[PDB]
Amino acid sequence: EDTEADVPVTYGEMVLNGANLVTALVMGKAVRSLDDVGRHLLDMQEE
Amino acid sequence: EDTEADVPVTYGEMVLNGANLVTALVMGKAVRSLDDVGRHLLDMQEE
Repeated sequence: EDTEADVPVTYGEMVLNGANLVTALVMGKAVRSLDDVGRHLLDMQEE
Repeated sequence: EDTEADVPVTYGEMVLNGANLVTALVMGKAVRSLDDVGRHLLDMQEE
């Protein structure tokens, strides 16, 4: 026995807030964690 | 009634910038001027 004691965590989530809305009700594809990808898609081409 | 005044500049520009470009390759979606129509439809979302 290591112990009888545990440290879990609480929930995670994602809600359609920033541009995920616009990509769902105008476009069809809605990227999970879009804006962190969407910036970095504007970041890689200048490296 | 001759010699009028028109635009010499050829008519404007559509570029697939970060509004389009993110939606372009990731979902395959394209919206002409996604800037305002994303903005306005985010604001009418909050009325």
